[PDB]
Amino acid sequence: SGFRKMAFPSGKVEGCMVQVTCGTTTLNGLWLDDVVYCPRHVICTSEDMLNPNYEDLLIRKSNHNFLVQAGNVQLRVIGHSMQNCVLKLKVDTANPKTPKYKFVRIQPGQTFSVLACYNGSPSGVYQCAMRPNFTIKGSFLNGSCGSVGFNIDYDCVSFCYMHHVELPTGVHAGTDLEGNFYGPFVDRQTAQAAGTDTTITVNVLAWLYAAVINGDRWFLNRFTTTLNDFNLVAMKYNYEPLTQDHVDILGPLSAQTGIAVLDMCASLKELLQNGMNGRTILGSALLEDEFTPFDVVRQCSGVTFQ
Amino acid sequence: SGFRKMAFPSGKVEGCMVQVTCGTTTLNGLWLDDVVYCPRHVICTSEDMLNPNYEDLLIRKSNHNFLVQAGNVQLRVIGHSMQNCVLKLKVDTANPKTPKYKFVRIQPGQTFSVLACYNGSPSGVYQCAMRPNFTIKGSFLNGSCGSVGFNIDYDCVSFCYMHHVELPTGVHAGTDLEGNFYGPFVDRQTAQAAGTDTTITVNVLAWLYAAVINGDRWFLNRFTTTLNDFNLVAMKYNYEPLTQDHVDILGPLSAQTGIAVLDMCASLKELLQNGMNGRTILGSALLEDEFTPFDVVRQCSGVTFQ
Repeated sequence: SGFRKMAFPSGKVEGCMVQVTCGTTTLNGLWLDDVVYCPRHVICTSEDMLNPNYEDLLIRKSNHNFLVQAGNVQLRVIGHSMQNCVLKLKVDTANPKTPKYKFVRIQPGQTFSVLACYNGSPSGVYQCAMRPNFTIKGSFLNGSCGSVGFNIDYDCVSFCYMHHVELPTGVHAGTDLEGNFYGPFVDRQTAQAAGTDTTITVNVLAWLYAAVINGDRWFLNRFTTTLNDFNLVAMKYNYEPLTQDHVDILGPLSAQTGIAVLDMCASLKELLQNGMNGRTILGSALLEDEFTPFDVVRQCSGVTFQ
Repeated sequence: SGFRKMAFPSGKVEGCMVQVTCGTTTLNGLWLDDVVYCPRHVICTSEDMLNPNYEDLLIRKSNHNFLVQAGNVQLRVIGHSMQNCVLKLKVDTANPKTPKYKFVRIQPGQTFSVLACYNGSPSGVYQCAMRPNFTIKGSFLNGSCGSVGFNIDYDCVSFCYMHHVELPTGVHAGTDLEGNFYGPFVDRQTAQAAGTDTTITVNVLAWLYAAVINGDRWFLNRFTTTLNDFNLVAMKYNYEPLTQDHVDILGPLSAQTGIAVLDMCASLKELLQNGMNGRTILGSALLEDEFTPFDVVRQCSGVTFQ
């Protein structure tokens, strides 16, 4: 029993974390096969980040201006390219620690494990979620740029995030492994507005299912509600609208607990209108939205990986 | 910026997770050098766990009754011994993935990363703390026994915990890597009472320092208090007594933030007497006590590891 915010084992990802230095800027890179992926702002100075012409700044650079270090081993760069906002450095050595991997662009609300790195050295690992406004609430200091988020199916590491920018509001933004930013953000030191952030409603419901499984059942009423009546409560409290697709993915949790999805929505509706009255759910006084329905099923059944 | 419950990179520990099978019981083992460490209740059936004579049950077993599997490789057992509550299986092959390691018995209040495993396969990683009553609030299903907790200095993995028993209350208990249980618990399926659990006061204060560093400063008053006056508030709300040693380890945090330790204690005293009034601190509506002063310094400075 017990429920914890759990991150995937980071071993398969640590073996791909290298250090990329271009001039004075040093950040982290993802070494897969014979290609190193890193944020393209490694080619920028501090003044450049105000308004950088990345095409021009990349032209001034050659292959030998990029220093890639895998621990203590230097990697000779034999080619460089810019795909959107990431830099693709072709090296002469294929990474022997390369795991099975894909490049996946996740959707808002999905979760992934983040391996925070500095100077190509792994520092820590934590689980976070892609907010509906395409930001993430992570822990990123200077030098963490190039840290990657990922999911592990079993033997396959689905890389889905690379950190690029910390917004002036303290939240973070980045791209997928093809350089395409999540959301309207850009890799430039300017005032960037993140939209209104809502709560991932389907994640809150799955977390409530995890609580019933683990003994916390005080929030269970026998009130029920319709999908439209609940979404009327969801819009008032800045919750994402619940669709039939969300009900379908909560199916197995509803079958294991024997609690209908709409019955749990009425419990959440009462939680939103009345609060928690000082009580706790799974050791939390707030409504958690960083557990997808898939995350709850994994932890409540013991799904392992390589 | 940003503050997250961060776990150490688990790569160095994944390479030591093997599967130990004795009869019908299968659990996880820690393969270091040419010795595999696992809970001694691998030799017990389900009926045995009610009241097991471990010396007798071990005598019925021989070296060939223990099946150790490192992924797909079988490890021939050439010797077995019982040290307290752990089983030491000597194998013919030294683990090539053995990192630099020590065996350390942590104190209550300290934190460590837990690598939850099943059938010798790593499943997830999360950070937890040794409660003052020597329990831990983890996520452990059937088969997770043998999962280890650890800390990483830089290249050295300080193994400090092995999971053995889930108490009937849902909390978990285990031993160090020498088989000595943390607390008064035993590896037997019986009614085991865990003492009253208190809040790690020094951890709450360091977490409040992390909040001031990250912008959350609404709880800052200019009230002050004495060490004895605060401990009078601590005893009422089931908090651990604060000592001068606790003030000394919070020194660097007090120097970085410029906030005296006793000034922060008065802020916590107001938080205990008045609550949080619906506000949040670092995204939490409760007072977090699973961040040691060392954990805050690491995350607020970027300490990396191998």
